[PDB]
Amino acid sequence: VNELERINCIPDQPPTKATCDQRGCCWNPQGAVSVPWCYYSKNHSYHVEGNLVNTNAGFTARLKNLPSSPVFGSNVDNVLLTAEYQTSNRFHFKLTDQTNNRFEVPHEHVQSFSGNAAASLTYQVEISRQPFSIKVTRRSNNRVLFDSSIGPLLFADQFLQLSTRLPSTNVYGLGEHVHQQYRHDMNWKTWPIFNRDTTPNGNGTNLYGAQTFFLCLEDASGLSFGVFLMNSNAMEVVLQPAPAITYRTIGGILDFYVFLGNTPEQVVQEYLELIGRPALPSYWALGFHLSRYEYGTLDNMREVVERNRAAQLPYDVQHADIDYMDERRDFTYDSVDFKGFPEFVNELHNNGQKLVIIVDPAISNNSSSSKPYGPYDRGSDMKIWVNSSDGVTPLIGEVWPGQTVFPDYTNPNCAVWWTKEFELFHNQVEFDGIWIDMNEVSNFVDGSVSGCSTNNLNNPPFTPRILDGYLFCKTLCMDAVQHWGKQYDIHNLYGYSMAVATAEAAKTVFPNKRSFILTRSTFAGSGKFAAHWLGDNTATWDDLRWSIPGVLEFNLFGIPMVGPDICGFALDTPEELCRRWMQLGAFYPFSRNHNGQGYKDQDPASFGADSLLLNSSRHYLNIRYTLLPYLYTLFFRAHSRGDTVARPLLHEFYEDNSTWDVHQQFLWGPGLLITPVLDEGAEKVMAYVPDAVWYDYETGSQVRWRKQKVEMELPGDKIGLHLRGGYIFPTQQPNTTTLASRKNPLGLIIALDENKEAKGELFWDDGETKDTVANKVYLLCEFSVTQNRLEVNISQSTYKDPNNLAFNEIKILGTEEPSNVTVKHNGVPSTSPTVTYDSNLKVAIITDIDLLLGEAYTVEWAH
Ligand SMILES: C[C@H]1O[C@H](O[C@H]2[C@H](O)[C@@H](O)[C@@H](O[C@H]3[C@H](O)[C@@H](O)[C@@H](O)O[C@@H]3CO)O[C@@H]2CO)[C@H](O)[C@@H](O)[C@@H]1N[C@H]1C=C(CO)[C@@H](O)[C@H](O)[C@H]1O
Ligand SMILES: *[C@@H]1O[C@H](CO)[C@@H](O[C@@H]2O[C@H](CO)[C@@H](O)[C@H](O)[C@H]2NC(C)=O)[C@H](O)[C@H]1NC(C)=O
Ligand SMILES: *[C@@H]1O[C@H](CO)[C@@H](O)[C@H](O)[C@H]1NC(C)=O
Ligand SMILES: *[C@@H]1O[C@H](CO)[C@@H](O)[C@H](O)[C@H]1NC(C)=O
Repeated sequence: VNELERINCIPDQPPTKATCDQRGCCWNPQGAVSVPWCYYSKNHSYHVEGNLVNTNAGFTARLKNLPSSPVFGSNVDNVLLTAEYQTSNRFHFKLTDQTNNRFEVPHEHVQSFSGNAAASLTYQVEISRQPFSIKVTRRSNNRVLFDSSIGPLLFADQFLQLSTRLPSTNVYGLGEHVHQQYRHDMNWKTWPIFNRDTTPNGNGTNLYGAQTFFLCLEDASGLSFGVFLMNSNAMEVVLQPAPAITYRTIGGILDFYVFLGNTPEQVVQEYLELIGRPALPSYWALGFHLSRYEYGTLDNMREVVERNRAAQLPYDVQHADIDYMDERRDFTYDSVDFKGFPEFVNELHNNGQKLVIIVDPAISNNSSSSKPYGPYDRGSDMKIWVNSSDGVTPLIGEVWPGQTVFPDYTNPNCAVWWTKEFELFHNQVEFDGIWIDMNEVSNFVDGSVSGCSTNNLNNPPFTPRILDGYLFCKTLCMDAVQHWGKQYDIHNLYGYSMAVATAEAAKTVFPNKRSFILTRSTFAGSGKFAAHWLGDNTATWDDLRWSIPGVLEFNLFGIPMVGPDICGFALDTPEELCRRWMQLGAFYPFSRNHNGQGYKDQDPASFGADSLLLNSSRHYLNIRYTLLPYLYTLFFRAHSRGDTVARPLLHEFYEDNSTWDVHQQFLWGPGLLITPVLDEGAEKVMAYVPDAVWYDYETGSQVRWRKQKVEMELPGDKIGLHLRGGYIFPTQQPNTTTLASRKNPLGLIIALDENKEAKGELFWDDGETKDTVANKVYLLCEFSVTQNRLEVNISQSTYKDPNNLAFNEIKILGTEEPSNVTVKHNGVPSTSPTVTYDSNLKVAIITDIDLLLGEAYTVEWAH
């Protein structure tokens, strides 16, 4: 074969002819760098035995192992293929052991399919028998999307592999990793996935979460597809320039979904329709969050809070890290250093702010009659810990408080215990949201305080290239035992089960409210429950650059509320870096400045009351808050439809191949282009301006650039923000908290396209009740402008905000002078508004107007 198509037969060691021969593979060392010297032969694997059988849902096939050397042990002789034409755009196939039940992910959202093959498929499936392969092609153009024929199917108990050709190199996704770029390097790269507490740095290791989804943009027409593997065992994904991708996992089953869409966004919508769309956040979670590890005392925390409030920083949320606890134990506070914590909570609340508390899964096991630790006693009484391999002894590890046991969040009763612990603590400290951390789960000892037994779970025949090369490193023994199964199988599901339990707890502690959950470890579908942050980064320019692809990727995974620690967790942050990162950070969907222990303060007001950093931070945060109605509506669409929030340029501009690798800029939704300075010393940025009309956000002037690379001038106080022609942006006068800003006058920004038309929408509900979308208690309105006329149209009208909200300002960009501006209500005029016009900038602002939110209006003008 073409060397780019070789599928490596020796993933586990340096390639030798002797091993190649024993494995029945092909040997050819004469390739280029990273081209496998030993690769699978053309007929190695499985063949279809007999006929495929039609089922109501699709078909099944029996696959029989063609005689083969047992490399990673216990091979599976009879494999069952079950294929289901689940929807017109989603294909599901699974390969199981015909004769034995194997571990399958007990996902909380995904259900087994019952019912019949879908009509009007956008795809076709083709099965080859001798040797087995499966191919999924797009019906419209016969483009081959998934094609396993490039390599073997391998299916041993602890080694399962399938490959697929890909129709392009525009591949985005997989996680959790620092990829450094957004479009994948298809040049022989292997990405291990196994939830792990480690530093998101340049080493390309497995990190906190496990995300097997990827999306492929087929060509400039926008046609795209995506693939998801429902498997929670350690795995790695191998990318090569064929182009092709190989999944290699060490247990469970190969359970694949293939999704087709007409655009990249439609693929994401299809993926999220399957795994679970993201929670609609509390509107307050959209504001700016502040945090650090080790304020040390409530006095220190209060001083930080107070200087940022004194500076009028938009600032909704304060996080309290493990320093609030009594000796780093959950569900206590330090009665000396945090004496008066409940009074401080009241102060936060009186100022319109929210408290988010960190909670760790591990529970101190140090409790006596003399000094009881309630959470451990109650947990032991309920028998809800993760056990050792004997199945009866709670496993002992070590985390922040010292020796600890670990809750088994897969046990339904564990959620009852967890809920009661939060109820009890909420009675003392009235926190508003929960930050779940260390939930990979992270262990300061490897496996347990007594290590791990040598066995096939702790020491498997094949180990993907995870950091440190052992599964149990900085986590639990793989033979530890939980309600859903052994840690070997469910390790990647710990943070997911914990988020599910935590949301369950919120039902009791925050009745009928969304609250906020922020989680470190994630699995596919975690976004239904929680926000995410990109973990323990560093105050470097590299970390700032690497943040954007990480944010875009999590939006693909349906965790749109995601961001890094702005300014950098580890290390003292330089002023210039923190200023640039604050500017960018004002536009991360989850915007939090957080800092590690002992490092110099990096909260915005710490740089000085009159500093450039503070001024610019406040400035761009005030822009974020102004655009919160737009951001919120983008979250409404992510929740209800499955759209991304932070979005790659290529999701909107896929026709333009110059956007396919852009990862130094991004969009909010379709209409706002963010262009940060990402280089030390720079007052410029080399940026791409897509094929659209664009307007400078602050001045409203139309840029001359279109569909081209530019050097954008961005001095130390600026970040690029441009509005897309053809879009209408709802705004609301900002205040330093969202409690307050939500009572303010609204505005519209109408950015006219080349045809002097534009469209937009606004979702509005109470900002905090759970299920307002499912129960249809909300306002959705639509704005459109087509020559001389803005129409405000109400499509859903079941919530009326009691604060008398109205649009009191309309700003029109790219317009000739309007004249004779008329306002009609339900067709009835209806008042002559005030119009200000800038003939140099071609901007009109209409004021002295009061268009009540929830009412239909026409605003008309002449030229
Ligand atoms: C607070 C943090 O502590 C732990 O991580 C720290 C490591 O223990 C240190 O070894 C050091 O890591 C360095 C690596 O060893 C080195 O290989 C290189 O990559 O640089 C690293 C530093 O950049 O520093 C680590 C912290 O930077 C622990 O493993 C980690 O999970 C902890 N972070 C969480 C805990 C808290 C405190 O409640 C929160 O504040 C954080 O946001 C959590 O993410
Ligand atoms: C971990 O071990 C404990 C025992 O230490 C198991 O607790 C059992 O729980 C069931 C259901 O709650 C009770 O009916 C039994 O009486 C408990 N056994 C004992 C010996 O008390 C628990 O099931 C274990 N967890 C897992 C995942 O196996
Ligand atoms: C990679 O990891 C090592 C620890 O093994 C660390 O010291 C180093 O800084 C990392 N390198 C990069 C490029 O991030
Ligand atoms: C902003 O909120 C404060 C409460 O902190 C309130 O006093 C004030 O009236 C609000 N002002 C605005 C922006 O209209």
